[PDB]
Amino acid sequence: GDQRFGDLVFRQLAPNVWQHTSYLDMPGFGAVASNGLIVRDGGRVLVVDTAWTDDQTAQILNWIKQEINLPVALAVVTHAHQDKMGGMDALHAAGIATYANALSNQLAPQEGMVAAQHSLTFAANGWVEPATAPNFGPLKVFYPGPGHTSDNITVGIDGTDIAFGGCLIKDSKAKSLGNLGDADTEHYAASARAFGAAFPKASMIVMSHSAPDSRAAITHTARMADKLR
Ligand SMILES: C[C@H](CS)C(=O)N1CCCC[C@@H]1C(=O)O
Ligand SMILES: [Zn+2]
Ligand SMILES: [Zn+2]
Repeated sequence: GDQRFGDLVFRQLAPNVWQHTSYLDMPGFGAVASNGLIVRDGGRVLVVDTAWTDDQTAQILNWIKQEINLPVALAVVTHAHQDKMGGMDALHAAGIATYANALSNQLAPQEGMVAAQHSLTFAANGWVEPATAPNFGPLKVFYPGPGHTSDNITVGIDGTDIAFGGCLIKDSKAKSLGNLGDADTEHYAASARAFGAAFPKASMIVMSHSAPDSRAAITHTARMADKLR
């Protein structure tokens, strides 16, 4: 079920995996939900994406302390927009090591974000260069190509059926891809397909702006991105 904790919502997805959800009144769009992940790996916790704000991100850390009560070893954030990186200062205040695509860190100042402390780089095939993601445990980080933004990255969780598409993937009944001012309209469709191909056995697709869905989310996104080229 949806566990309400202050203004945030937490949902367990697997024995060691939870979805965090936070909301921001974005004028003209309503109160917009954004999802990220919390993963327990043995005696430590790994976070995927901040909440929209520092205060909300501190509340994620409070929930972790209450429900898991293990240290947060690292966080990885999936592109330089507010829903994914808006709470970076809260993670830094807590002493948590932070990681993002090198390009997200480069873009962070102009997008209004604080950069992560460490930069990920990626091989030509999209998989993270392993030395840039040390001690990531079950998190498998993949750059699918430019799409929702130039810098968007995705994360699979080893030992589960879960892959996280962030804001690249929309649910199987979404009817648009949202704002495309930062989107790569030429390459969006290929990038969405590359994410599905990188995590071929993931049956639960977690995304930023819809509840978890089947693999039909990936093909519907790619179909709609076909219409931007
Ligand atoms: C702050 C987020 C970063 S993805 C954002 O800008 N959006 C999400 C919610 C709807 C509007 C807009 C979009 O259509 O992409
Ligand atoms: Zn975005
Ligand atoms: Zn988003």
